[PDB]
Amino acid sequence: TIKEMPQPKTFGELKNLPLLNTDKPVQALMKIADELGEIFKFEMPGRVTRYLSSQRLIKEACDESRFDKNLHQALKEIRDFCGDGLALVWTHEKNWKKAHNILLPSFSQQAMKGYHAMMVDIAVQLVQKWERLNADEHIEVAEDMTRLTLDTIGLCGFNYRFNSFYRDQPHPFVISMVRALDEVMNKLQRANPDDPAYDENKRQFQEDIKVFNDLVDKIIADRKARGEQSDCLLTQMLNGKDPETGEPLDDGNIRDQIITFLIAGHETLSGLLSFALYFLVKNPHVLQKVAEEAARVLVDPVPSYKQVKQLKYVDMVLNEALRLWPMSPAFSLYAKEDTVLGGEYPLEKGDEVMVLIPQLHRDKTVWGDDVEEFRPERFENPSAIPQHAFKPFGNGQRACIGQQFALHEATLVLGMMLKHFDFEDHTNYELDIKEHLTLKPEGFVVKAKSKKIPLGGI
Amino acid sequence: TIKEMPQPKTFGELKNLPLLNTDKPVQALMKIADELGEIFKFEMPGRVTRYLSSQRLIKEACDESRFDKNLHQALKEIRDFCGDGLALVWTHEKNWKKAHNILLPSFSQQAMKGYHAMMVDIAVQLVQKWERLNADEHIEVAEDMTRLTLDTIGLCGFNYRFNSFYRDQPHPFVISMVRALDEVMNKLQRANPDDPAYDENKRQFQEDIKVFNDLVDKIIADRKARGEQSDCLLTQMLNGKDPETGEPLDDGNIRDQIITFLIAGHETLSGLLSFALYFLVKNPHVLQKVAEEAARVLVDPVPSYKQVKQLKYVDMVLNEALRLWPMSPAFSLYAKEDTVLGGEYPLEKGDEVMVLIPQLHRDKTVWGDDVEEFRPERFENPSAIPQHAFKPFGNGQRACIGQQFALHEATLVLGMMLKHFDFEDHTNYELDIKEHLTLKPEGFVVKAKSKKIPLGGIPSP
Ligand code: HEM
Ligand code: HEM
Repeated sequence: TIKEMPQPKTFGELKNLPLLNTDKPVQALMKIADELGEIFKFEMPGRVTRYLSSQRLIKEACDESRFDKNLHQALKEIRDFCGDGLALVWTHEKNWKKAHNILLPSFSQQAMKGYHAMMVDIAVQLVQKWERLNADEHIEVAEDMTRLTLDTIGLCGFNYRFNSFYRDQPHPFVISMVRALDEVMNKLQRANPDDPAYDENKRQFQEDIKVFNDLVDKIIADRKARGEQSDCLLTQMLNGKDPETGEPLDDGNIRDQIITFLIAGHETLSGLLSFALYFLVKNPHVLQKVAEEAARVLVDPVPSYKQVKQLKYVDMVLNEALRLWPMSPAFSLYAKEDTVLGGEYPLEKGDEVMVLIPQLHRDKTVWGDDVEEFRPERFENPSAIPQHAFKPFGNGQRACIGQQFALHEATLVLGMMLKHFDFEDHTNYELDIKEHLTLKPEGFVVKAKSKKIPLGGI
Repeated sequence: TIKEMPQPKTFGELKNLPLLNTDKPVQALMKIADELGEIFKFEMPGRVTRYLSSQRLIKEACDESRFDKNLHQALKEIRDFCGDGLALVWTHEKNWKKAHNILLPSFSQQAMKGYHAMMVDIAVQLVQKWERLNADEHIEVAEDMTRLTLDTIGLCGFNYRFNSFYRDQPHPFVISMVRALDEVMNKLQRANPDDPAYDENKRQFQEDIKVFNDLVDKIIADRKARGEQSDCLLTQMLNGKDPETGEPLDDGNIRDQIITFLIAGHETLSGLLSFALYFLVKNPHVLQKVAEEAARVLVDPVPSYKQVKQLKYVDMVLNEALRLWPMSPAFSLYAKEDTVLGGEYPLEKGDEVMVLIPQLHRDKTVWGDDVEEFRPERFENPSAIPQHAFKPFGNGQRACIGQQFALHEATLVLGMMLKHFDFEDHTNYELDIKEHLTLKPEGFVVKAKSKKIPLGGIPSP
């Protein structure tokens, strides 16, 4: 038969694998999408998927009656150290429904008002650290952003202080996480994954796993020393039952959820803050306008929940940064039944289809011709944006459970940053997106001149 | 009645050296003083000195008309990396008078009121660090005190942020300083100092010196980026003239003073704070009384200058810690002319005599029979203390120029510590005084339970 979809160059038994022989496979796939079109087939030894890049097809892919969430190989390999976490379970397994019903109350607006204080604590830590630098000292943006987001997720969801700011080096948990992610990404490119030559790598992987487990233990132990304090994730994990089955999460599942949320609740958020600061220093008029909104809204020494909710331009800037470079850049789906996507591409039952979020966010037929320009004003009227054209947090019931958490924290931190400092791109930094499955700017450095605004104690 | 001076066992060409083959030489000399008496002679290859331990002889040694400050071998070896600092120059030389007249205004009571804000800044940093610990986490006392004192001396005297709290490891300057000081202390005890086996050590020494110089440069550079701000010691060093000779300090002398003050204004102070906290956790009733006085006086979120000056019991505790274990434990003097010490020991022109401060502070004929007891109340009436019986900061013109600085900083920090926390000796720590020329407790760890008292803000301009 005649195929209906384009497909890039195959290399024999290696299929399309040699096309991802880079450190930036997501950007390589973005280039392939630029070449072939909205949808194209991609074959690797043992698996076949179809990459979607246009709103026309993705709005049908998000129809939960026709497609459901699939665990692409990256997630299946993350399961080795995250277990059956909330993000690594099929939508139809008991683990997902149980954990979802148990953990969803932890992200209500009341829990947001609760986490606000600790978020402000870590934000104050970051601002003070930047204030206490000497002259002619720069800021390693990604590093301090990871410090802040890790401390925040820890303190807010587990009442545990990582104290990343009291370390001149990255936290060991962060380093082990990055090593594990790099190992997963490399394992995805191995023709013969059971080759003995990879044994060394595998061994190192286990060491990283050890680190993770150790941290979990301490967190659990620390709880037993303090007790139930905030209505955090840990309280609901330990003392929480399913309103349907009446069962609480077992101990192994609790450990899995702990590692999963620790990893998820800080890496992508770090990427978001770094990208936002990059675009702000690269568009001076937007920088000035957001600084004006920050100085206008944030009037108290410490910002309040309502003040963060009134930072509309900060939210628009964050959403535009999410648009241009979604930190979690893709998600996979499978067809529940045979269907015809877009009325032009037939799909069988169980076929794999992956959404290339940056190319969806660059669909000119929906966004315009200025897709590559950082213009947050395009989020002025939220209803003017067509359906399913902006999907940085997933879709449907399997969407990011901490979307409100992440947006609130990032808004607060960026507001305080632009209130208390004025930033300078002292190097003319050329963007370089490093990939550990997720995207993050590497080498981004700026200088900050304090606006000398007092930061009191509350 | 001319007596013959005692002397411990001699070992041939090594003289009394084999008695000091320890890492705690000051404590060994204290034991020798307990055995032999008020005065005893001590010979090392190439040098001879006489150790004094009684108020009767030390009050004559502090007679500036008969004796002047001598640079003992420890200071001559410190000069290798501190240069001709204020503490390392003879009293009669032009360098000391010039540098003294230039730098003395930096320690007036007005300059203290100025430094108070930055002191409170670093103190808030320390308290915040301790509040943010998890349960079942102990406190490395000496490490955090060194953090605080280094950050404070930097911020106050050079407007430079070391940010010792943003490092889980000791600052590299502190590590190089401790290694150089241990090298001086060990070099003073080496039978064969030119033996090839020690060559490596010497090499390491030089590397440390590099570090020092590098830091100095940064400080200078940082000033040129900011300008004359807090009118610190650096302002007086660079833009300061002698009210007598009209000369400003040259550049090499400025670097020497920078390194000298950076080391002096924090090492001994770290030791003082560590010792005081030790004595407080080992005498719970004194701890409670000082905590109560702290809660009475410090009522604002951040303490003020007057509030620090109203903490008399904290000052008495600091002074008792200074008495029992003076962080700088000795100083040397030489006889201007031939004289008769105590009416019993003849001294020639230029003979060396060193004051053993801990034994002076343990002279029962002046302090009582409880010299070994931690009783700060003995500093209630300051006029009740006899003359020349308490010399933790030196004597005469060559006394500690930053004594007010050290006492104010230590009082403020200890007051805030005892206001915001309750301490627990969770290990029943057995005292161990580590010596790198200075004295400081090593291995001291405690736990802190917060009283959950709020802390205020600071502008940080
Ligand atoms: C800018 C920041 C973030 C971005 C772009 C992002 C993106 C995403 C995406 C695309 C998914 C869906 C993956 C899929 O369907 O295969 C997802 C799910 C998820 N996110 Fe995030 N996320 C962010 C921050 C966070 C934070 C702060 C948390 C904190 C708890 C979090 C926790 C989760 C979890 C647990 C899931 C899986 C939930 C489920 O499937 O039931 N994420 N996120
Ligand atoms: C508990 C803390 C301290 C103790 C026990 C202490 C002890 C001493 C002693 C015993 C001397 C006399 C040395 C001798 O006569 O050979 C001295 C001198 C000196 N100290 Fe301190 N000190 C302390 C803190 C400080 C501080 C905070 C500074 C800040 C600058 C400082 C700087 C100096 C200087 C420059 C001299 C030499 C002054 C001169 O000779 O004109 N010290 N100190």
